[PDB]
Amino acid sequence: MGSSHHHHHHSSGLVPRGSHMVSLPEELNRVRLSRHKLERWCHMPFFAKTVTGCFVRIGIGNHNSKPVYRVAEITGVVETAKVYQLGGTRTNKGLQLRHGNDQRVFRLEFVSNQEFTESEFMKWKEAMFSAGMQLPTLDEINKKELSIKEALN
Repeated sequence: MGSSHHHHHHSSGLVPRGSHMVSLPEELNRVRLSRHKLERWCHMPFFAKTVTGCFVRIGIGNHNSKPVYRVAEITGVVETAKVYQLGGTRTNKGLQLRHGNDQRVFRLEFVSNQEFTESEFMKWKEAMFSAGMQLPTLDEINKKELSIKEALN
């Protein structure tokens, strides 16, 4: 039909249909994960795969003067040597978020629950651009948003 079996022969290639690239924070908002979602998936099984590729709204700089939030791509879940206090879950893990090429671990607690903006998107865009990394395609976004609904439901 559409998603029927696993079509995985992608070492490199040209994706059809969602062949264009995400240039809207809105599409990044459907694949956007908030800490609330992470919180509820915190106790769940291997969600790390599902969240990998999806984007989270992390705030870096949000503490001093202006609420600075940026788009960060989730690159897996790593463990921390110290469990933190979050909406009541207790977890010693984090995701490896990435802004362009900024691969860094952030705790669920630093994550936003608000929506993305053009300012945030463009800032991530400049990070990816400055990294030489390409923006994701709408196919990926589709696969992520679909994976999201399968994770929650």
